Amino acid sequence: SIINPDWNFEKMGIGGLDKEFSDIFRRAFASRVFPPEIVEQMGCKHVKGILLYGPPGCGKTLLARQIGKMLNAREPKVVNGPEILNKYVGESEANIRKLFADAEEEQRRLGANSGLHIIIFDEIDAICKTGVHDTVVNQLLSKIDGVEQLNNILVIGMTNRPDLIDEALLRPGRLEVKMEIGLPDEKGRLQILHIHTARMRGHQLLSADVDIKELAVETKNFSGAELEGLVRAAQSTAMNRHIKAEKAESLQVTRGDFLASLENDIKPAFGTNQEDYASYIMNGIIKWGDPVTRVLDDGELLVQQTKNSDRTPLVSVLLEGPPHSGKTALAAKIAEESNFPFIKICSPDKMIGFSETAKCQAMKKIFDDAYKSQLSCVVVDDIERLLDYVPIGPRFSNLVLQALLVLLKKAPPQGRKLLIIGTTSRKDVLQEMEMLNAFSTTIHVPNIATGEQLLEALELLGNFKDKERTTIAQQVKGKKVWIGIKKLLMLIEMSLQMDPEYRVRKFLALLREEGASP
Amino acid sequence: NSGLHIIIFDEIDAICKQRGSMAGSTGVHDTVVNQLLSKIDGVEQLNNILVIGMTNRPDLIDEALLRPGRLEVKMEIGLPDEKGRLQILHIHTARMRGHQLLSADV
Ligand SMILES: Nc1ncnc2c1ncn2[C@@H]1O[C@H](COP(=O)(O)OP(=O)(O)OP(=O)(O)O)[C@@H](O)[C@H]1O
Ligand SMILES: Nc1ncnc2c1ncn2[C@@H]1O[C@H](COP(=O)(O)OP(=O)(O)O)[C@@H](O)[C@H]1O
Ligand SMILES: [Mg+2]
Repeated sequence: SIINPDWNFEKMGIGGLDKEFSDIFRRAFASRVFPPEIVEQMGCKHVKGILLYGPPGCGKTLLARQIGKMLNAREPKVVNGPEILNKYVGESEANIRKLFADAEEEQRRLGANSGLHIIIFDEIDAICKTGVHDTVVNQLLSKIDGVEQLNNILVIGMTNRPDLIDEALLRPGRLEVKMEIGLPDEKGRLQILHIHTARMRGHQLLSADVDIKELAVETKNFSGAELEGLVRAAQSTAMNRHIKAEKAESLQVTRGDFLASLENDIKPAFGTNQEDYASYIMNGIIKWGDPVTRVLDDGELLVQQTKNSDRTPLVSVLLEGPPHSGKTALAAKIAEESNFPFIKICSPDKMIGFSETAKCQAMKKIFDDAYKSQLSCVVVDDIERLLDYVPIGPRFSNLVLQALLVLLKKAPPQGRKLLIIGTTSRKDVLQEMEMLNAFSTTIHVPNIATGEQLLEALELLGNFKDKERTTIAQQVKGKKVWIGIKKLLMLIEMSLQMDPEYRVRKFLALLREEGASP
Repeated sequence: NSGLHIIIFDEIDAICKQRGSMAGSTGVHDTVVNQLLSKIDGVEQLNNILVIGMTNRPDLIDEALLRPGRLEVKMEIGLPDEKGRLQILHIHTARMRGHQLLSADV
């Protein structure tokens, strides 16, 4: 044969990715497809060196098996790694020599024309770094260097620490090409769950009520091992329920078992989606007047502008208003309204006790991650706390300000897009630090400033009504009211705590005392 | 077929330490952990053995064993809250009341 461009691998039983194939197989075909003698005449070197790196559990071993099988090579030999490297040097000499001799004997016997041997290694980072490390690394390098001239060497290795491996191992002609395996993928997670549940359905024991789509949606960042453990826990809890009970003939696994196993037994690795919106928007968005609609309209218009256009891939916004006016929730709602693939919120609640350098690193990491997807939206709230500000002196951090000022006007890689939303409550400070000159536009969030709006909001929230509402309206009308939305909830809660008949008095007294003048 | 054999490794943190450096000549500590890891899980498959490892501080435990496939379902045993406390005090006082050695005042 001259070509094997068959790509049933994704549907063969392993998801993986559908991009590596092109590079891997184009290089393999270039190396080996052509007749050997012309290659000898041209004096080109066959590719020998592969390193699949990343966090464990992503399914690297299966990829290494598939590439070995699909490639027309001999059966694979593999070692955990430190095993070969015994404490005593000299073991790392005979032991290393025998592995290479295993293929040398066949290569000599069969001459130049011979098959490819695929030797798999794991945890190379452990050995690469007390004088045993250098000698072991040199002994390994000796064969691939060219002194031993082995032309049949497929060395697919694995590791988790790219910074604790000699770069000489990747010097041209040593490892050359590299790749890493990422998250289990939402659609890939769906596919793996489908494969496992199809193996289950092979006997139709699984109940029809169970669905794959919703389950895959719920579970976030569960490596294949984690999903298999979840399946095992589900089966175990179903068995427990059965034993605590003809029932055997009626054994069926229900969704509730899956939910209980997910909640109790299996610990996630990365799951956050159902925390952000639940926490930051805790009481929902309640319309109180006309000003609430303008902000949302402008947000949607800006989202549309950033979605489809060129010559302006980067757009920035700034929400400003008096304190206790509910700026974080509205920005979160604007972020949720669109359906961008990537959405993240950077707030100071998670960086207590940090120094400025750590905050810079965290912001940089979030932005770097946000640069990858096709288009994304980011939110920064309490800009005046990120750069800790004290009206005495005044004092603040220069490094964070410089990093933010640079990041706000740095275009993403070619062809991508990005949206940034920021929130603050002190515009004059930013105006003085020449930071308001970077944001493209601004949006003003006002407070309640009329008795009619106060009555409407109170009625929509409920609680006070009938004669209480009539008295409140009579008292408030013909006056000036200036109160933030977030303060109204606290005041109403406080006033509701008194005796049933002595409630309106406390609320009116509190409202009159506070609110001051605008 | 057959039954199961249960091996209880008390003070398991003594022999299974981190295989990082150990800064010591000879690799007895590393060799022991590697041999046990190979035996528990390896090319051959054993399905009639269960190991219960009890430790006082999980921090000083090698990473490999806690990984899935070697040792799973890890539990924590905390302090009794209110009812276990009464049960304990009854268990440890049953004898004296059996022989009438506790005054009615208590
Ligand atoms: N229409 C609304 N707009 C804003 N917030 C609302 C609205 N309706 C209800 N809320 C509630 O108001 C609270 C808004 O809190 P938020 O953190 O946004 O306040 P803030 O004044 O921006 O805060 P801070 O001054 O601490 O930066 C949330 O409980 C949200 O549920
Ligand atoms: N893409 C995938 N498709 C199906 N199963 C997978 C996939 N990725 C991981 N798994 C499951 O997760 C486990 C991966 O273990 P393995 O890759 O050997 O460990 P490591 O990733 O540390 O080398 C396997 O048991 C496999 O069933
Ligand atoms: Mg806020």
